[PDB]
Amino acid sequence: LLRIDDHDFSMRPGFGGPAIPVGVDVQVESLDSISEVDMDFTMTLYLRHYWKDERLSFPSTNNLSMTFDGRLVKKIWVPDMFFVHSKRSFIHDTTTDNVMLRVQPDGKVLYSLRVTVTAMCNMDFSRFPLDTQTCSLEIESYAYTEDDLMLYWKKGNDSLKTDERISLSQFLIQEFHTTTKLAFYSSTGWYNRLYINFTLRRHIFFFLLQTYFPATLMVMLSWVSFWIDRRAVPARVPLGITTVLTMSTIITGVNASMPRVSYIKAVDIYLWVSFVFVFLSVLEYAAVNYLTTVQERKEQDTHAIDKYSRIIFPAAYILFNLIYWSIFS
Amino acid sequence: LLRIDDHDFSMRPGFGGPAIPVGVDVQVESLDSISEVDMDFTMTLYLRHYWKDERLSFPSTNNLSMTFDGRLVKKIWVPDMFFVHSKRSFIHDTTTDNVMLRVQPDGKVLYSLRVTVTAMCNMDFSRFPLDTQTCSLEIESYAYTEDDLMLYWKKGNDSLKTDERISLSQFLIQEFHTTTKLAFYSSTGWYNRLYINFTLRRHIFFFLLQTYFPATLMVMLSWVSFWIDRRAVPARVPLGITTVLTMSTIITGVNASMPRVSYIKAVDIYLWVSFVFVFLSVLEYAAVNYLTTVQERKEQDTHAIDKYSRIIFPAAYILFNLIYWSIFS
Amino acid sequence: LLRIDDHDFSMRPGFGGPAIPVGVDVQVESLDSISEVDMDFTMTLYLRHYWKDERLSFPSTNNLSMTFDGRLVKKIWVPDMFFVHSKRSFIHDTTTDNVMLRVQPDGKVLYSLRVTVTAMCNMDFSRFPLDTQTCSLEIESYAYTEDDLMLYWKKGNDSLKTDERISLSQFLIQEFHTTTKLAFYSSTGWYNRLYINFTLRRHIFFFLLQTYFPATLMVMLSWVSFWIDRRAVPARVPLGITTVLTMSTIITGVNASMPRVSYIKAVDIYLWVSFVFVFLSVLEYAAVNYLTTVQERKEQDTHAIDKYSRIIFPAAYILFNLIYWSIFS
Amino acid sequence: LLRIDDHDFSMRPGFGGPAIPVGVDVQVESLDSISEVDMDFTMTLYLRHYWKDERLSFPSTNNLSMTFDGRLVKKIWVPDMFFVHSKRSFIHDTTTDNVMLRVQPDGKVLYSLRVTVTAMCNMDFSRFPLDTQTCSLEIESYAYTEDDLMLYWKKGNDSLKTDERISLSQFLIQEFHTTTKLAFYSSTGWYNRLYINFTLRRHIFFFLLQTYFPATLMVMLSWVSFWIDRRAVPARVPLGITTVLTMSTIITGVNASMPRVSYIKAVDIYLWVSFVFVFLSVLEYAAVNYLTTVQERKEQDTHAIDKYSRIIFPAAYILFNLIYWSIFS
Amino acid sequence: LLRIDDHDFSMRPGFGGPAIPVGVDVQVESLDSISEVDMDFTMTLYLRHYWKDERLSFPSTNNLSMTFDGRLVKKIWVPDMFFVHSKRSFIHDTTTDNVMLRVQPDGKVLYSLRVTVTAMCNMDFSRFPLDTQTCSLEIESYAYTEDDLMLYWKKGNDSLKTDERISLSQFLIQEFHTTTKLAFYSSTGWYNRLYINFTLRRHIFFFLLQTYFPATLMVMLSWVSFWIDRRAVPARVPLGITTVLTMSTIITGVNASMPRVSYIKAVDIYLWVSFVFVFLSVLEYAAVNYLTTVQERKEQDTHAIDKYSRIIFPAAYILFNLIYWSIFS
Ligand SMILES: CCCCCCCCCC
Ligand SMILES: CCCCCCCCCC
Ligand SMILES: CCCCCCCCCC
Ligand SMILES: CCCCCCCCCC
Ligand SMILES: CCCCCCCCCC
Ligand SMILES: CCCCCCCC
Ligand SMILES: CCCCCCCC
Ligand SMILES: CCCCCCCC
Ligand SMILES: CCCCCCCC
Ligand SMILES: CCCCCCCC
Ligand SMILES: CCCCCCCC
Ligand SMILES: CCCCCCCC
Ligand SMILES: CCCCCCCC
Ligand SMILES: CCCCCCCC
Ligand SMILES: CCCCCCCC
Ligand SMILES: NC[C@@H](O)CC(=O)O
Ligand SMILES: NC[C@@H](O)CC(=O)O
Ligand SMILES: NC[C@@H](O)CC(=O)O
Ligand SMILES: NC[C@@H](O)CC(=O)O
Ligand SMILES: NC[C@@H](O)CC(=O)O
Ligand SMILES: CCCCCC
Ligand SMILES: CCCCCC
Ligand SMILES: CCCCCC
Ligand SMILES: CCCCCC
Ligand SMILES: CCCCCC
Ligand SMILES: CCCCCC
Ligand SMILES: CCCCCC
Ligand SMILES: CCCCCC
Ligand SMILES: CCCCCC
Ligand SMILES: CCCCCC
Ligand SMILES: [Cl-]
Ligand SMILES: [Cl-]
Repeated sequence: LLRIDDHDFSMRPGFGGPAIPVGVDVQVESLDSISEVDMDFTMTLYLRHYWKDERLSFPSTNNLSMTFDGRLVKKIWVPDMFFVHSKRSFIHDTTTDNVMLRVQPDGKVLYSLRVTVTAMCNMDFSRFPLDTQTCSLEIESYAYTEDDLMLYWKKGNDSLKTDERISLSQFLIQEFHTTTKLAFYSSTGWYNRLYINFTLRRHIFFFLLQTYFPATLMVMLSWVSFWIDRRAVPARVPLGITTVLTMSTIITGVNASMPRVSYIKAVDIYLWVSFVFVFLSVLEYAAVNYLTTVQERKEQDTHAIDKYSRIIFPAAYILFNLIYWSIFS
Repeated sequence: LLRIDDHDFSMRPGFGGPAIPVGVDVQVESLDSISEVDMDFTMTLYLRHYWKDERLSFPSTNNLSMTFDGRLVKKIWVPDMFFVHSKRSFIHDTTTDNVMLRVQPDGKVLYSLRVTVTAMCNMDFSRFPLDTQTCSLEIESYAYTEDDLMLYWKKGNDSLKTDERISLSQFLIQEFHTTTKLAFYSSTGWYNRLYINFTLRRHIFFFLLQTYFPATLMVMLSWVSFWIDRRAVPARVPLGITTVLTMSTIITGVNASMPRVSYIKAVDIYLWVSFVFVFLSVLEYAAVNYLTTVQERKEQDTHAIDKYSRIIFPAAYILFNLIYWSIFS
Repeated sequence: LLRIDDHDFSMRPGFGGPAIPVGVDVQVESLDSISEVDMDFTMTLYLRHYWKDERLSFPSTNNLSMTFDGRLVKKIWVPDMFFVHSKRSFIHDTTTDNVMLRVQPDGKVLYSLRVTVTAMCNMDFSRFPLDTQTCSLEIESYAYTEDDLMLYWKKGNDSLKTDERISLSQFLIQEFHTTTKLAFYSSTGWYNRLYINFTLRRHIFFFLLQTYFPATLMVMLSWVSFWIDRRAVPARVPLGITTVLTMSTIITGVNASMPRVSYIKAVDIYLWVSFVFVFLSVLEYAAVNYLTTVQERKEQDTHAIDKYSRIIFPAAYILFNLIYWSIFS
Repeated sequence: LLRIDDHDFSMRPGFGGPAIPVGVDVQVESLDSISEVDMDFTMTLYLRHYWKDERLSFPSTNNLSMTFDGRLVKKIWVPDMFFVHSKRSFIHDTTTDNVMLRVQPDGKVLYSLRVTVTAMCNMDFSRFPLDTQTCSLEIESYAYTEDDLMLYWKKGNDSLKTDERISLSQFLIQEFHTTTKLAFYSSTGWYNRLYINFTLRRHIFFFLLQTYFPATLMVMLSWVSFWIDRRAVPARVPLGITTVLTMSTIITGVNASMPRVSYIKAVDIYLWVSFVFVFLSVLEYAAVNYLTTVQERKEQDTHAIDKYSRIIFPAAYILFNLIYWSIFS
Repeated sequence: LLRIDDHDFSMRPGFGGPAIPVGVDVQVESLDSISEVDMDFTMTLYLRHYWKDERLSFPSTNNLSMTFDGRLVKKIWVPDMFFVHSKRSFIHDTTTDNVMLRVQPDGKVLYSLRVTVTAMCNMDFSRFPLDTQTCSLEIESYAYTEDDLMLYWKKGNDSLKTDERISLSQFLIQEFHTTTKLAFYSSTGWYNRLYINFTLRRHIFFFLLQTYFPATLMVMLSWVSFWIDRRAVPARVPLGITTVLTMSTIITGVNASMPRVSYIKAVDIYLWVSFVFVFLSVLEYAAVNYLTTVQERKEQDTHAIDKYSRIIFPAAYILFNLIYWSIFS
């Protein structure tokens, strides 16, 4: 039906003349995973192309579109899109190549394929884990400059659809939209580039329950010492030491999961402030013990330091929490 | 025998006319693995197709079906099924492609292949680990709409068989069955979709023995303090502190295995209630020590608080367990 | 030499007539790994096929066998064996495909290839780690029923050889042998199936030294308490608590390595019995302390409980060990 | 257009005569990851080739360059570059091969491709983590010696461009530049080799906060003992022991992450010196207890050892830190 | 130039007559990694072949060798070497297949390729980590017996070269050399086999510092108890218990890294002897406490046991170390 043997498909339509326009639209099937250690995400989508080539015209009386097997895609000419700044990708091939080709009697062509991509995304963790991130996926032609191929969104802002099933267990997904920009390479020229943009927001419940509550409970345990007879030395000393030693484990367990950045995160501040709060309660009792021994040496109830600590330590911690949650909201 | 050189197999049977019907049936060989962190499962199965094409007719006197090598599959026309919402898949190829082709003298065709698939499954962990999940595998044609191809289960509900060897170490598998539904894509049209459905139920014995028993034993250890002379301060203080510090480790060891969901699970409730039960026994003795020191200061047996705690703490824990196992059964 | 252009190799020898017999023999090169979490093993072997096809006859005066390059395998007809219930496999291809083809002047053919397979194996862990497992590898034709192809072991029981280098660090390997059985699929018919069977036995030394000895040592540490003055409360209390808290870690470290089965293993019994032995020694001293305080209240040496515990606890543990190693031998 | 059927492209241009010159230039897209355990890095780049072949001449009036599909690359002759000392690499192929071919009417050719490489890099950890590393990527022709192919940087030092987005979370990247050298293989001859060089510098903030601070805090905790009444034996003994036991965990947690080198690293020195500082404070109190018991035996305030330790231990640690940070800056 | 269309390259040179000799030589580029858990190593090398075939003769006046593209390798005949007892391998293919072909006017051929291999190696850990291992890589023809192909090292012992960059962070590499042996398969015949042999020696510094020193320090901590007043029960009891409990962690941390062998390693002996040394110091004080209580009961300084332990325990440990390092050197 299609006159495939007649023509040299190594050359584009309009070869030697003005640029060929090619339109694009997209449907996202899933957003698959995200990594902070590697700074990347994975996405699966359907991608579609539109153009006209009169070498693929055929006669009919119905003026309708026809579908063809799919093994003809490797005989005709086809555009050459690639994903910019991507780590890896593939096209699906079970039970056969997931490819579709439809042609109109005047030579208009529709071409579609299903693909999975993993792409680069630079992340900022200064407000972690109360953070927000923004991402994009880039599309461009490899071989043809804007003097030979013209690339655009087919229907404007309506060119992007999203599956209603899309979900991530740790993030809220929002603000899908599309943009365009021109790009330059020194050795080869100017190119059109298409963008798909979106925003992510992290859920905090896991981190409350797994980090912020136990640190608070250790701080509250250290306060119990102020309520115990100053004469019970082998009770008051280990009570403080054990809380110091636990707070160290919590600090280690948090930071072992993240990338080794060169700046402080919002969770680090909270944990290290709680550490100094616990550390100071040990020096307090050391002072009380020394001053009591001096009194014994002079001579040979509740001490004022205990009496004041019972008020001062909790008030200070409450002030710190008010400030912190005013800053990070 | 088969006139393969005579015809253009880029076009379907009945091209330009009414839709071709294609029937399907399936046998599941194994259900291979399941992930909560990734929310997916893996399955291996045999998949079969049935249709008629008169371009593949041949003469004989016996009216019987014949089997052909398998290298002819890439010369003739073949339907184009794909698995919807799937992460990855392949066809087996040792010692050769695991493919079968049988043809009748009137052009009826039987086509079979062996495949492994990994597929998406959304999971709810609010009753974990006493939870039940339901899953499905989706089948659809990539290129042809319901105006060109008609897809149906060959024998109705009898179209699905299951291997007697199928098993999972952590789940009971039940309720295999098949359904159909129509699907719409904005840019390309209407399609028939086939479903395979099943249900999973988790075994709880591992979690009893590995989580619920040790937390109970820590709670029962904290009660021993009420039976010890109030004068033995360096004994009664560490006995409580060490149980608090162990309960924290159990809490951490559980949640380090699961996805970071934004809601509380049924096991979290039990562990955090046990934590507060243990935490309170430390404040109890702090109160007894303070009140004894006040009595000493005034002046200068078993305390009522101990006497009452010996009854109140165990009764409250038993009430809590009755309620909990009434709710989660 | 071979008349390859003359014939249609899409059709088997004797197409349209009685079944073709095909003989098989095997040499195992290595048994590569085993997984309890995944319930599978990996094997590498050489696999050989024997049949006659008169379309491959050629003239000679010597009546001897000749070897051919190997690129002819994709032109002639070849049998279609696959491994049943397998997870994955491949054929080796460095520096070229590891394939061999030899032909006799009357058309007798010998065909060989090297392959690696990973296969399913259901395992029972009720006597773990003193357990024994049995495994098998299954071989069958994909497309041809017993009416068209007949599959058998070439030399009877002599058809299976094993490399003298085969070894596993954790198991003793024994009892290699071969069997045959007929198989039925509802939609497609009856098939011949060949089996390779073997047995595995686990070495226990690692588990003695890494699990059973330290649990025993914790139990023996708990007994030291009975030998210490009942007046040293802050010594006798932590001595018991610390052993409870260590035994919990041993229990956790064992079960974190295995699949989450729904039944008790032989190592679980030992560890949980040792746990209760240690748990009881804490209640013992609690009783002694309470009864001493009652005597003080009445009034205002070694206690009989200590005196009896010094005999009763070790005797009971020794009785338990005699029974256990009588049952699991 | 191009006379591809006319010529034998198994032979290079100028076959049997002087060497063909081939020029190269490069743009780096990303530096992807680095491993100390494996001693390697990963890089993604665009690579370009320039040469003339008169068998690819064609007539035109415009004297301009033309772009061709890309399926012609496997028909014509093309240079054979490989990456020396590399572990693995691939060329990107979605949605098609990422390859470009441009030709001028006189037969000048431009050839480009996108690739990812993982390459060997020998590392020195004697000043870890205050260390600096230098790396390079090597390029060479596989089959042709300098008598048949001549390989050079196209534009001198201007032949290397770098993407402005390039970043690593743990390193500062600096000093990109290019060099050339001749290489010899005994069996096959002399070859031209091109180099791409760069330098890396590690950020230290993570290691301060995660290793050096907690070790210092343990040392400062051990000093508190000198301020406590020498009569409180069950307080002063555990205070020292627990710090020894914590310092061991820090030492283990650091070295579990790195390769098992045969020499001491700069972080090892700090940690083991802090260990001996803590170890000595236990022997100190042992001495005080023994000497006090001797005084009791003779007979039957603050001891001079405590009085002097309160000054000597901190001064010594401060001297050690001054020296250390003078050496490692 | 080469008459490729004239001949049947499915047949070897001298087909039907005496065996063809094929010579080999090798250059090792890198030794990439080693695993004790899997018992294997990985190697990358260049491999070369030499033979004569008069079907590849061509006329010239210069009598020199010529290089050809590399796409002709799949048209001519080529030998069929494979690596015996190997787990996996591949040939490098970026930017093209890393293959070289050179031919002389009389039909002498040189063939080269670059490859990476992973190979089996049986290891003995009875003297671990002071152990020495020996390894080899095996080379053989798949399809042709010694009656049809003759395989030998081209230049004798000079056939093996090694890159000066080769290094491993944990081993000293020594004693590279080559051997030959004949091999028999029951079903198929006799074959020539080539060997590459080498030796490895482990560096011990990591294990000194990470295992042997801390165990010694725990033993020395247990001795401090003998220097403390026998009346300080809550000090002397935990001092011993905590060292027992730490030594258990060291024992576990070592053996969690290695394969689960059925025999004792040299490091196990040291650690378990140190364990009993620490265990005995607890029974010592238990005895002293009991005997003191008996003296109190009779009645109603330093004990001889302490006095003797202060000499006996260290002397015994020093004797043990002398013997151990005399045996394992
Ligand atoms: C880490 C040094 C701690 C010193 C404590 C001094 C207390 C003095 C009380 C007057
Ligand atoms: C965490 C603060 C604990 C305060 C305990 C107060 C006890 C008062 C007893 C009357
Ligand atoms: C967990 C509850 C423990 C109760 C101990 C009671 C001892 C009574 C001795 C007569
Ligand atoms: C590890 C041996 C410790 C010995 C301490 C001796 C102290 C003597 C004080 C005079
Ligand atoms: C594990 C049993 C320990 C028994 C200690 C007995 C000491 C007796 C001293 C005479
Ligand atoms: C102690 C944790 C407090 C968490 C407050 C969160 C406010 C949104
Ligand atoms: C940008 C630094 C914020 C630090 C705030 C500290 C709140 C107590
Ligand atoms: C302490 C755990 C109790 C578990 C009860 C389970 C009831 C089915
Ligand atoms: C849906 C919340 C259930 C909480 C029940 C608490 C049982 C003590
Ligand atoms: C305490 C462990 C005893 C192990 C006995 C094993 C008997 C074969
Ligand atoms: C099948 C259960 C065996 C339990 C034996 C217990 C031995 C003390
Ligand atoms: C206690 C850590 C001190 C770190 C000093 C770093 C100086 C650049
Ligand atoms: C090259 C060894 C440096 C050691 C310096 C020690 C500083 C206290
Ligand atoms: C305490 C460890 C001693 C190590 C001695 C090593 C002798 C080569
Ligand atoms: C082969 C056993 C060696 C054991 C030596 C023990 C040294 C104290
Ligand atoms: N469109 C991408 C190309 O320009 C990359 C390159 O070859 O420089
Ligand atoms: N049947 C799936 C296709 O419609 C996907 C698409 O190209 O939109
Ligand atoms: N021999 C295996 C086949 O029968 C599988 C199937 O297609 O049912
Ligand atoms: N240019 C690399 C080649 O020389 C490798 C080899 O075959 O020796
Ligand atoms: N040279 C290896 C072959 O003999 C393997 C086999 O087919 O037996
Ligand atoms: C940005 C610095 C914050 C530090 C608070 C301790
Ligand atoms: C004390 C916690 C209050 C924080 C409110 C955001
Ligand atoms: C759904 C909330 C339950 C919380 C019980 C503490
Ligand atoms: C106290 C446990 C009983 C729960 C019964 C389901
Ligand atoms: C099979 C049950 C055994 C349980 C022993 C405690
Ligand atoms: C007490 C251990 C003896 C067990 C013998 C099998
Ligand atoms: C290079 C040796 C340094 C050791 C310092 C303790
Ligand atoms: C005591 C820390 C000072 C180090 C300055 C580099
Ligand atoms: C080979 C046995 C050695 C055991 C030493 C305790
Ligand atoms: C006490 C350690 C000496 C060992 C010498 C090899
Ligand atoms: Cl005490
Ligand atoms: Cl204590």
